[PDB]
Amino acid sequence: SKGKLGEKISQFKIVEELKAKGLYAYFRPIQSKQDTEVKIDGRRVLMFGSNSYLGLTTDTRIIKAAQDALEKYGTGCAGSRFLNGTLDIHVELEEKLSAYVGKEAAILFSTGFQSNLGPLSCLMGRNDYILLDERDHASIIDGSRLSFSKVIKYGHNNMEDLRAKLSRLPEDSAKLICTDGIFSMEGDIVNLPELTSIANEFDAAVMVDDAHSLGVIGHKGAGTASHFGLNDDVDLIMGTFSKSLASLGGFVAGDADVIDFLKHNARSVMFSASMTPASVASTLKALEIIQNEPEHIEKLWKNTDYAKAQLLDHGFDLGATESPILPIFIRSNEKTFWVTKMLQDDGVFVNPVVSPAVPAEESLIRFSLMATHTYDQIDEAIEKMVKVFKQAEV
Amino acid sequence: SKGKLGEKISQFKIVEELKAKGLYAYFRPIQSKQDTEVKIDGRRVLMFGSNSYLGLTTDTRIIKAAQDALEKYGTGCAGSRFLNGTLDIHVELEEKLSAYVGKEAAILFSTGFQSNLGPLSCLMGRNDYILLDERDHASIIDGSRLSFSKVIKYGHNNMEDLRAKLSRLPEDSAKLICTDGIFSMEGDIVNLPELTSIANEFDAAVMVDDAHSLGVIGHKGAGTASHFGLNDDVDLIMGTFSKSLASLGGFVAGDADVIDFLKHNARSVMFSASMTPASVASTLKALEIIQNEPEHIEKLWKNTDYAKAQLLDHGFDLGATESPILPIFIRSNEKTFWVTKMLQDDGVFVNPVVSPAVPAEESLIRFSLMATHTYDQIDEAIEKMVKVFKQAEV
Ligand SMILES: Cc1ncc(COP(=O)(O)O)c(CN[C@](C)(CO)C(=O)O)c1O
Ligand SMILES: Cc1ncc(COP(=O)(O)O)c(CN[C@](C)(CO)C(=O)O)c1O
Repeated sequence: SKGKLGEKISQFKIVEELKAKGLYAYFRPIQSKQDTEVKIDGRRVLMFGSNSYLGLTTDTRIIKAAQDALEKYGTGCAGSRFLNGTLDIHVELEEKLSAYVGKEAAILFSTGFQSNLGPLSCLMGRNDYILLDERDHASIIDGSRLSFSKVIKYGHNNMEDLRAKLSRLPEDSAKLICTDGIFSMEGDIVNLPELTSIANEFDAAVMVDDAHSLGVIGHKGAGTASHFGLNDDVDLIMGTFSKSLASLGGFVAGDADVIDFLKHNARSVMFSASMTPASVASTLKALEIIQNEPEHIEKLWKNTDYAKAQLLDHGFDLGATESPILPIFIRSNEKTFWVTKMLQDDGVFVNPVVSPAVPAEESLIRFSLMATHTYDQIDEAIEKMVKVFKQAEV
Repeated sequence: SKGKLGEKISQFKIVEELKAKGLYAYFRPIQSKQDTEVKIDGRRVLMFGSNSYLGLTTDTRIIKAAQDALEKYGTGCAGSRFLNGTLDIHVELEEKLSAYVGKEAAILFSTGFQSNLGPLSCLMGRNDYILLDERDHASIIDGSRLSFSKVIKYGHNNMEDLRAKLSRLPEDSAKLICTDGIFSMEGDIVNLPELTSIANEFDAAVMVDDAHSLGVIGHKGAGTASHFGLNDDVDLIMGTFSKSLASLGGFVAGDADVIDFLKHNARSVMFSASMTPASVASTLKALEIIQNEPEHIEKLWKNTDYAKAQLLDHGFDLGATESPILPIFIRSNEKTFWVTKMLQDDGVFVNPVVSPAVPAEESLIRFSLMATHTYDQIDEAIEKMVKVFKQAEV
């Protein structure tokens, strides 16, 4: 029955208003492979809104690995890893990821989102505490909500606030600090040295979500702990397969005893179907390529350095990025929507960040680099971004 | 840091004890396609522990559709549907599913698990109520936890308890009842006529999770509402792609205004990468086959009726199944583990159900049928199940 339900959703008018004004640019239907140029409405559009940082979703070798796994293993495992859904290739990928991030063991999940829900839901219990950076990914907030522990947020990369909040807690409780490694909105990196120093002083567990770090920072792309040399001081490395690794799924890597506990207690692995064979094989081959062909991470960083320098030359106001995410401040929700749609209609795809996710005065567009971008594509996008910011009067 | 973390997991000894006794049968590593016979350790094993009810993960046409989508679209969309992750084929699948279950609109999720988290997390808020059957899937419990509403459980298929609990609630609040359609443990069907009668009397929203119903009950497999003719009285039909539909992902289907609210407010669709092209195409082709080739649902039911009658003839104690899930009571955790591993070593895969998921006296094995099973395979499994129950003394 719909009376009260109709009421609950009656106040949500922003999509109706964006569509009526001709500004709506969510769920844009792409007709081609994810690539530096995509087809939308039969038109070619430059993609600067992706998370495919190394451009590997189009690699013929990765496509072939996925097609070969469909031929051997079929379209799906039809159950949880716990029961009838484990393949020899799931276990191969866990071993390969464990070796990559320098940990004893790993457990896969069918999504990155589910990879955060697992450990955050089941390690800390009644009378325990989870400490979250206030800018942590939604999956981390939600995982922590699913725990039976007390969740405390600390100020973004604020080590005094983290120290103070931990200082207030009973000695006779378990603590877990969970942080993004690279934070996707502004593209900044966690202060892992000071966070891990604090963790060690309070005997708190440390988990890092490397969604945006894998294939980007660290030796051969191995992530945020690898970037700082702090493998030893991080208990759990979480990552996802949907960004650099060009696939779908995620993992948590850690000590064999912790991972064994997780794989038998995390509801998001016990009660959800396992990764498709095609996604296991695509992740396996992508991981091989990232490690063996250093040119991908190199070209991503050459594109990042070039685009950041060109943006600052043209006088764009950038956020404090340390990554291939270039946040360009606009500071008006209305202008952010207008700029996004005008760039779309001029053949440039960027991602808006608006209220209520951020204050209006901190609204921005995110311009993300891939290794496969050319300096010419970057120049064409920045040209068009100069023209639209002028027409919009920023 | 690991001190307190080491303590939190120190008491979890059941896996260490199962492995040491040679009884462990979780995460069994399959070396072949999910099929009526699988390869484990180079040995052939009969699969009666699957959710591939129509046996479609091996259909050459579905494999080919998935391989063709990899060729055209690559290995992954590399972002949320909300931003850069929507393909023309996502929208095609939403339209096809909406038509199938007789609803205005649908939104996909990258997992079934995530398809429950979306609506349950974001429709009911502060001062609202979610009513859950006590045997609801873990994904439904967790989705409801992620809401800011008051979650109330009612006795399993207990319509007096549901009526009473709803009667106690303020008139001036929104209510949502969420139920499995087929409940996977005992294989029983929700009393949808009485639940929807109660919902209509209290103006409560109704959501049904058709994970185990799609491709099983309803006209051409269209699910639990279709089974009862109650399309009109169910607000939201949720399903998954990982069972009959031989893939990975899920959906929620409903009125256009509700679905539009969900696709812009559900954290599990806004903040998680979209389904792989290979999984969209495999789901599309599987859905076409289920509707066009009625023989699959027919043979599933012929196998279900044959196996249930053979089991009852041999005097097995079955649960109150109305589905291709045949729950066989053992009523001892120790005997349940022993029976499961002895059947595994004799070439028969079944799924155990033990404490703490159920009371020891209600421990059982689940024996699940696929359309592709033969009467000879069924006879061989039941033969072996007679022998092992004898050796175990049940
Ligand atoms: C009733 C319902 N609802 C939702 C889901 C989640 O779907 P997903 O697996 O993510 O595609 C399951 C998964 N059920 C499985 C995986 C098999 O029954 C389990 O072991 O619990 C389920 O049984
Ligand atoms: C930091 C972190 N952690 C976990 C995830 C979940 O991974 P999954 O997408 O399920 O593979 C995301 C997804 N992030 C995306 C999808 C792209 O940034 C987003 O729009 O929020 C993420 O940014």
